[PDB]
Amino acid sequence: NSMKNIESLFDYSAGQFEFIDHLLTMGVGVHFAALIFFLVVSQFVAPKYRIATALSCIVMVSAGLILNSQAVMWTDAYAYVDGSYQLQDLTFSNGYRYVNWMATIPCLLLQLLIVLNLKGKELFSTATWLILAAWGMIITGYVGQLYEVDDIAQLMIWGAVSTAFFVVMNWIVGTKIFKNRATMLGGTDSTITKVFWLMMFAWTLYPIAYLVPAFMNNADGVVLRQLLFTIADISSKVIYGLMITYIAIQQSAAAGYVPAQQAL
Ligand SMILES: CCCCCCCC/C=C\CCCCCCCC(=O)OC[C@H](O)CO
Ligand SMILES: *C\C=C(C)/C=C/C=C(C)/C=C/C1=C(C)CCCC1(C)C
Ligand SMILES: CCCCCCCC/C=C\CCCCCCCC(=O)O
Ligand SMILES: CCCCCCCC/C=C\CCCCCCCC(=O)O
Ligand SMILES: CCCCCCCC/C=C\CCCCCCCC(=O)O
Ligand SMILES: [Cl-]
Ligand SMILES: [Cl-]
Repeated sequence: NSMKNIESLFDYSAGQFEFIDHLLTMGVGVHFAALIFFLVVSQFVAPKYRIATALSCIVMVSAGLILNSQAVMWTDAYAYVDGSYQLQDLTFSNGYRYVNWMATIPCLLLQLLIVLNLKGKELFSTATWLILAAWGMIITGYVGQLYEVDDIAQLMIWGAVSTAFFVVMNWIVGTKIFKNRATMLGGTDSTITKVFWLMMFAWTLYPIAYLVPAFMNNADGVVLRQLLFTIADISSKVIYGLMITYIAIQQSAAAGYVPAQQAL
């Protein structure tokens, strides 16, 4: 799929190449640093909500491994020749980001439903529909970006089908949050509403990066998309995880879990 993405179309100045490489490496570092944080604070989370913080560890490592894979594919595919980085081997594509989403998006969705205090029948059915919608969004998007060079019209059609799933997923997420925030302890009924708007903002950056080929088909666009991915990843995975943990700890403390009370 490397020859299908716009990355394969351009030579890169040293500055452009090193910046992209440094974004990807910086990203590996932020995720594995947060992995340790989530690992260590899980002992301060009541059993009720401990899976939520554990799911963040899974998200961090999954995202960190992909970003680490990308950084090495990026340096494997290009060589500095005659004053610019030129494609040598067909080994880089964003398609692996989409495979990190198939597995990480369910994890991110499930930790939200856990701290909303859903359980039993409703948790199982709500997650199934959220995961089906999210996989439909991702799959249709993955097919679309296969055409970001050869057929932009087709990228837009698949993007619109993907956006329909996205809208429906957000309608479910939003409805559940607003119908269940009253059950939330420790005043986290107020915090959960900020998480909803963080998700809305951070998750909507991905379709924007998706569209870069249509409005900035050049080497600066490749840099820009990677920049947006980096901001979207840190906000949708790292910051979102920090807030889910804070909600887990706070509710734990309000529920009589002493380590949480000790920690907070
Ligand atoms: C592909 C082109 C078609 C694009 C179509 C754009 C439609 C925009 C509308 C909603 C977007 C989804 C945003 C969902 C916002 C939260 C919804 C919500 O919270 O629902 C409240 C509930 O009804 C009470 O509790
Ligand atoms: C790493 C975590 C998350 C939640 C990544 C989320 C990505 C999306 C919601 C992507 C959405 C897309 C849409 C709405 C339409 C264009 C294709 C995309 C897959 C980029
Ligand atoms: C075909 C796609 C189907 C997707 C179904 C998978 C979704 C399952 C949802 C919730 C599983 C329950 C996870 C356990 C909750 C934590 C238990 C605990 O806190 O002790
Ligand atoms: C790896 C498990 C993936 C699960 C697949 C089932 C998810 C159902 C979600 C929506 C299906 C959308 C079907 C689009 C197929 C056309 C794309 C193509 O031609 O390859
Ligand atoms: C990711 C969000 C999806 C956005 C869907 C956009 C809806 C369609 C908008 C206008 C379609 C115009 C198609 C013109 C492309 C002609 C092909 C070409 O010459 O490049
Ligand atoms: Cl978490
Ligand atoms: Cl993409």
